Amino acid sequence: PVEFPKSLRASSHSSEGGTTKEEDIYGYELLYRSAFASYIAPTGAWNLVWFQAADGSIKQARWYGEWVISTVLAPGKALQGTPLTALLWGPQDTVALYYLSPQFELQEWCWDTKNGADNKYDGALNAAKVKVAPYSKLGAVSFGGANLAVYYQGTNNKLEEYTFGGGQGWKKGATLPGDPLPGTYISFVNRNKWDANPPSIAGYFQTVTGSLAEQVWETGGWRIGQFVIPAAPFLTPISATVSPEKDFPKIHVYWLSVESTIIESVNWHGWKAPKQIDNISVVKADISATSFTRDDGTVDVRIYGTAQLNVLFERIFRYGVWEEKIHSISVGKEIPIEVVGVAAA
Amino acid sequence: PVEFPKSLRASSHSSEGGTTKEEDIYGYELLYRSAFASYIAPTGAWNLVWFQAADGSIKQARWYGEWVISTVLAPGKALQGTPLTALLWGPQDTVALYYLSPQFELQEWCWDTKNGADNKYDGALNAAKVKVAPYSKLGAVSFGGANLAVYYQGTNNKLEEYTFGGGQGWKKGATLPGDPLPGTYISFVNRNKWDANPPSIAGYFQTVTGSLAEQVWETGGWRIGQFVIPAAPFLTPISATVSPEKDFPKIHVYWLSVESTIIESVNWHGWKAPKQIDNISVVKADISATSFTRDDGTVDVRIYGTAQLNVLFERIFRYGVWEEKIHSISVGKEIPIEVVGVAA
Repeated sequence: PVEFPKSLRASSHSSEGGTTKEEDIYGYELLYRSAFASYIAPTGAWNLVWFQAADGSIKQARWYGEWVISTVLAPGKALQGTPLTALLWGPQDTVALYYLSPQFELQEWCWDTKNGADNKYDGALNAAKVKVAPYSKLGAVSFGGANLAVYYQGTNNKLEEYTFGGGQGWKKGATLPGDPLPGTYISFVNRNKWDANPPSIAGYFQTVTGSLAEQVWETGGWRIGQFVIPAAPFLTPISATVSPEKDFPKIHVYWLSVESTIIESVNWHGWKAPKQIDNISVVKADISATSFTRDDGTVDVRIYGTAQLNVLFERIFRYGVWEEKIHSISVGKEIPIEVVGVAAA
Repeated sequence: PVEFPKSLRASSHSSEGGTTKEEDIYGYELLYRSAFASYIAPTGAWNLVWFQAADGSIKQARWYGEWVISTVLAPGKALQGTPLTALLWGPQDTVALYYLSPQFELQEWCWDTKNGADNKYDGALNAAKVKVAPYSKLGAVSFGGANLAVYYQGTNNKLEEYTFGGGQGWKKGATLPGDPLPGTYISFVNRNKWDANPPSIAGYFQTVTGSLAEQVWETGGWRIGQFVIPAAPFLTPISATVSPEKDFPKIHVYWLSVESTIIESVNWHGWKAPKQIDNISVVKADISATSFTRDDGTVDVRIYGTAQLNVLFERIFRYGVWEEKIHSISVGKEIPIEVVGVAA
């Protein structure tokens, strides 16, 4: 069997007090510690998840009644272990998938999805040849009205912005304030794309002291936000998603504890205390959260990432509760492996 | 600060019962969870360590009185996160460093090191364009003064061999027995390297059940050896090294516990019980062990790998003791970070 810390739970069928003896799955055609990007329809009618297969290609899991796997980028397009971030924008409902080339340059893959047309093409960002820090993660937002911004880590480890729109094409944007941890995970969100207010953007990252910090863009520029987590695990995964709950924006920020359990912090008329959504240890690797508002004004959440041993999990927050059954989405060949909980010497 | 499990020790200066409050180093120009290959001179006079930088280049740490860092392969040559394995062989003390291309093909970098000559070139193995499983690790041994063998995982997840020598060039070798874990770490060693033909070769790997197993080559074929660890962490790093102690081969096999502490099992007139060499948690990532025999017939060991938070450590087994101070070898810019032990 494989050994696992007996005080940790490896899956939803682990014993209440920790792992004793169980069976878990190794999906070995999923890149170990793959990056993930995700987008659920505003109605919740379909899901999109992107990940990296073991052979380096970028693949897509699409849910519409059931999950269907396809390949969007052939091997050689993306860095082995590339970060991934995605958005949907524009007149033709264009999916934009951002990744890194093997030469650590920003890349963009586009897919218009309006009226069932499958037009897929490289975005203009590729031509800008933006070199980033080799360990840079990626975030991205649209501000509506053909404006985009990609967020990344520059070679001096500052968070950097690249903007698109206003008839300009892609241009270097601001250098964001703060002191980001080299290789920090990042996640940027549009705080209120639903209302008719001025745009408000927020980003979340880890600083050189290990704390979690927040970028806020309002009324003309970036400044350090009020969200502060004094201590977090080294290079913890970070993912944020926003949807309106009861007609007010609800920010969800997710990262991992020292047990590699997912911690949630919610902002809805103020920040709530961080709380663990479940006590199951995931693989310490990229997670991706997405959300939508139901007709009754409550916000569903989906979180994707890597669960033991190496499977793509889906965590479901639906009607105010995290559901106890955690699905896995098969992306290739799998083997089951016996797992035993083992204590310290 | 960054949070760390308080029941684990992150460094040699951690509290005896675990991490409380301490400062540790982040070397962010070392690829996070870099692969490592290593070689100490048979006399112990100098050391060679290879690793991958954050920018994807393959770099070299050379110790001769002090550590000196250089670049041996430019960015773009190696897969990001490539495995690494090395040997020294031949009349001209040639280093052969094996790695994967960005297209998951076996690659070889060569460096003659006899009489202070700096002759460096791509090896002929590159021309064979051997496609491997994308998560394959690498091992390699030389026997008989002019034979090489490279070990890797094929796309069907069997352990495979590619051979060089006998005036043949690089040829497909044996397919090894057993059911290797996909992406298993591997480490192959020559049991008695003084041109003993036929050779005796041993390899160590993790099976599809999570157990650790042993590959054995003797006249007549590869076979599954007697070394068995029934349970090990998923995709645990594995490294082996052999040197003669008191005129008999001493096999050292290293892997990680669930706490990411290094476990040692020695074969010297039979296998000894596995034992933890120290209780400091390393980063769960590739480790590389190398060894040499001293004048008094005892075997020194050096282990290289990633320590908290991201530094290249050197563990030293010298004159029968693992030394308490664990060095780190700086490979680029670093930042200090406060670390606090946390329970839940």
